[PDB]
Parts: sequence; structure tokens; C-alpha cells
Amino acid sequence: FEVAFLLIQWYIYGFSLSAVYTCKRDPCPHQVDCFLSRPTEKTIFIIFMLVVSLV
Amino acid sequence: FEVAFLLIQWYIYGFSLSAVYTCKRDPCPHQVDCFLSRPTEKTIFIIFMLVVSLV
Repeated sequence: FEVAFLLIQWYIYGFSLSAVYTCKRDPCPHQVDCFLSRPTEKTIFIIFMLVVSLV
Repeated sequence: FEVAFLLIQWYIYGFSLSAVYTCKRDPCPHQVDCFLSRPTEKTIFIIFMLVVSLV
């Protein structure tokens, strides 16, 4: 279960968060730029959880 | 002068106006959609002026 959850996280998200996300969805015309909330602190906590899971 | 102005109009604009214009300029992120004012009536008057110039 631990390795499966790690693989799913790697597939969907990776292990980092980018401040700017390019979104191409049906309602939005062409491509739009979106901005996440506190990407850096979330990335830090993501790395922390990855290390915890690995241990 | 008449033929030169007609050629310039053909090069820059053509002889029609589209309601939706796709704009890709530096300030705008990616591509944006813009909407002209009364495109159809302007197209009608453009054709009228083209006919007048041709005559």
C-alpha cells in the first residue's frame, strides 16, 4: 500500500508544486494562467511526507 | 491612389470583419479572445465603400 500510494502520487502530481499552472479546459478560452496557494510551503510538506513514507 | 488604397485595405484588413478576434500580444497571457463592436454593419459599410471605390 505504501509503494502504491507513492507511485500514484508520482504519477498524478510528482513531488513538487509550481506557482503557475497552465489550464486548458473546455469553459476557458484557449489557455489560461492560474496561480496556486502557497506552492513553496506545500512543496516542503510534500517532500517531508515523501521522506516519512520512504522511511 | 485609388488602386493603392484598395490594395492596402486588402492587405491589412480584407473586406470583412469577424465578430471574434484572437489576440496574441505581449501583455496578454497566451491567447485571448476579443469582440468587435457591430462587425456586421461595419462589414456592410466596408463592402459599400469598396463598391464605390471600384465604380
